[PDB]
Amino acid sequence: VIKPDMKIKLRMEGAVNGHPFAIEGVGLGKPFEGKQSMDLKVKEGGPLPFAYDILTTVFNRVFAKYPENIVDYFKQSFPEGYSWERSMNYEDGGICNATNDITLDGDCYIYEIRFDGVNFPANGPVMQKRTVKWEPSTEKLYVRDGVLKGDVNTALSLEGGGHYRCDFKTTYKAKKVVQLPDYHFVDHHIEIKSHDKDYSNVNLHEHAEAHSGLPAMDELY
Amino acid sequence: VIKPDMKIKLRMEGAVNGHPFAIEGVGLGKPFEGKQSMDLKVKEGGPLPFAYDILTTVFNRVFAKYPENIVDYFKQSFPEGYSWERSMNYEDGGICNATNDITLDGDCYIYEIRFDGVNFPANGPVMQKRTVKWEPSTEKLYVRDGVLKGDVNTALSLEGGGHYRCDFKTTYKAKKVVQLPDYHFVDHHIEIKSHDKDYSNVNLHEHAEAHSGLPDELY
Amino acid sequence: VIKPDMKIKLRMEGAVNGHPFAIEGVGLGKPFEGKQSMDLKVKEGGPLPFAYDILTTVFNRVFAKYPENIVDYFKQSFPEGYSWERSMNYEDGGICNATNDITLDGDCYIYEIRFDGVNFPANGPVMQKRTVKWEPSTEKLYVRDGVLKGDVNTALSLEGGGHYRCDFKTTYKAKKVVQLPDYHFVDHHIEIKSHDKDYSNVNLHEHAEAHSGLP
Amino acid sequence: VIKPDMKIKLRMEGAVNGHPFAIEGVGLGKPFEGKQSMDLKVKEGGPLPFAYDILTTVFNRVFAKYPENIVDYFKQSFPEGYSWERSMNYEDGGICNATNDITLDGDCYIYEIRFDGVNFPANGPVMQKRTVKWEPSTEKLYVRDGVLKGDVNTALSLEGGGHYRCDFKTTYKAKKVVQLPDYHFVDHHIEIKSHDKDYSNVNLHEHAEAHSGLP
Repeated sequence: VIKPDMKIKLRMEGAVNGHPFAIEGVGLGKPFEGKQSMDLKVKEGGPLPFAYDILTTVFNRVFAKYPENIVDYFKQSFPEGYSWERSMNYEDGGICNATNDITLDGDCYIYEIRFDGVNFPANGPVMQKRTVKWEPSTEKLYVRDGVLKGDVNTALSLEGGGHYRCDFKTTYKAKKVVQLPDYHFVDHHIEIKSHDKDYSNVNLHEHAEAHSGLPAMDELY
Repeated sequence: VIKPDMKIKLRMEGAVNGHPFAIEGVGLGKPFEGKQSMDLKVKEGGPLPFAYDILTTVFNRVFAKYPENIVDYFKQSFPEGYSWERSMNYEDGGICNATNDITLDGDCYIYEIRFDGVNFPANGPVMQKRTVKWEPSTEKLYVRDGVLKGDVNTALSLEGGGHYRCDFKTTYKAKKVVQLPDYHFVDHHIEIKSHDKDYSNVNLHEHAEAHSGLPDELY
Repeated sequence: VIKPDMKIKLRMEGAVNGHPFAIEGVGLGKPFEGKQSMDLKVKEGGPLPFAYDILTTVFNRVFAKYPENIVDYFKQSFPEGYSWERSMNYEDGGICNATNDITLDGDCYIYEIRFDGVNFPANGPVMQKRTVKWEPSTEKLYVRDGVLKGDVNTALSLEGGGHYRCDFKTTYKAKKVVQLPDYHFVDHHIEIKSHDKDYSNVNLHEHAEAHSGLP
Repeated sequence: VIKPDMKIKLRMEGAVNGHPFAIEGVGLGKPFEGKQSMDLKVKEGGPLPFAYDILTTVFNRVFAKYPENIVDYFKQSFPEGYSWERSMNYEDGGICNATNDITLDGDCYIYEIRFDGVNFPANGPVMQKRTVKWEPSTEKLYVRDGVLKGDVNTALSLEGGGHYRCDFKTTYKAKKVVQLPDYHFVDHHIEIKSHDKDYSNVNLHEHAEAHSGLP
């Protein structure tokens, strides 16, 4: 169903602490290698008054390299696709709720995304854009009530040292009856390679791999 | 600026588990008695596939009886108004973020409300309409970083008995420099007096009073 | 069962951020007025290098004024008694777990308390003793899993102004089966009325009345 | 001058939901391979009425293979040692507070451990011991105000399928000023390899290596 090279087109509508914005984007990736890149740009609400890193992870776990021994919940959902919902709980009390509907049209994944962040205080690193980058992460994926769940705790590196902690709790809902996997991990590394002054344009890359944890195939042969 | 009798008008757009809906409403209340009434009507996404009670609390702190000794942050905020944000943390992980921008036009308040709930599981009492009502609450209101915040932990009663807990953390942002108050409380009681089968029409009542905690002079 | 005037005797053992201490205390109160006072003294590990207010709340719903319309779970559990467990999660990451075993010996309540706090940062207001007092609170009490639970989220006022909030999760387990109440609330006001510089002696008061909220 | 093979001696005192217990243990491991095993016997409060898996993780991140590019905080803290504090919050409300004071005596690590768990409900999988094993994990270690921190959120596989989640919040405090490392991870795998009916005897294994995540 899925070629080695596919395209991405998306649109995100949302608000942060009550001020609306919208962002559209187009990009490419390869699902069997867990790598993807995209070009995003603010089309409403610009220039955005919050740190851009708050959106990076909301911008499709199909771009995760899955080994044969682990069941792929994502590539198994197509051509029908899947949707996901997520609430990102920040350390300072800022909460971001997100939704993404993923569909397939030939070689392009289409995302309908909604984003709502609240209770970010004026002095925090989000309202004042003091974030640098998300550090690499490790997601825990488990089955609960027939649905695939994703748990991550991670942080954002700040200018001048330190980390800003966030708790991810994702629910993955495939649109068709699919084979569920066992408890496993997905490692993540998200990166904005290039952007402009006000982040009206962003170059975003993400590499992701799935694994079982501490077990290797390295038998020197 | 504020009559003892005022009117309410508002429209809410939002989504629950990714399924959009919209609701508009109009009503009246008494700001100095902490009581208000509303009639709410669904306009999109109906019939709603989730328990209605999660929107009741999103549907104004000006309807709170404030004693002279406690500074009222809300009535001070008018005629220019205030906005507020809130996260509602449900005990099983469903989280609802809500937004409300308030203005006043003559004698009526207009609310621009946004509501977004996620990670509500299929088997829970929100997706399966297993809630009965909100219990009365007591909100803790405090100042942090120049704005008034409101914290309340409360619960929802279920059919077969029991309670479903939710944590509210509200940020009130007044648009006009205002006098901040001391640590205080607001007692709450929300009720839906009448609704229809699919909850496509709802009558909502709320009574609220402010106090300073444990303090009759027969005179 | 409970006379209008009784006294309290207690001992608390515990540690905060890994450093042990012990405290005993004696005091009295009136259960039908929800008021009680006690005199506590540090007996081990003193002087305590953490804010004293984090232990205050841990040293007995028996001192709560209950109206006829609300079931009193505590005075009804006596003379057999009850135990309780609680976790206190502070906004900055410090967690305090405590237990209190309540017994009655004639006219006195005897407390066997355990208290354990961890993950308090050096610069926070507990390690730098930056608390003034607990603000008055309102506890929400409900039955869950056949047992009565009490939830409170309150805060501690700080010196330079501001509040440090805490999440309370209490479990009340009567030692003998007692008739359960419905959802209701209890308002609390606790205060250290007199103490010495190192808090080796503390006079602590608590006033409490029970209600069913706004009609 | 700390060898590839070391010995472990350990004692734990604590309580769960108010009922006291004690456990002693002896074991061995290789800190440069991230492998260790130990034998643990109950000494007080036995037979334990709660799931044993909640204590396994309290039973020393010196047993982690650290690559050269990552700073070892733990092997640098010896021979003076270090201490750690931790909270463990389970999704159903049971919370466990623990402390470990680590010591070195020749070639043996000595643990002084305190453990306190509260609010574990009767029907939950801990009081009815329906836990099977901890799933493998990955801990996030970062510095926050001059101290090394460890964050890991996991679950416990339940018997009959499903997972019971826990959030770990550890504070690592070396008793000697040491070089702090940058953001990095430690992968874990713990197994109760042998045990008794009521768990009066347990042989416990842990494998651990540190890494910097995906490139």
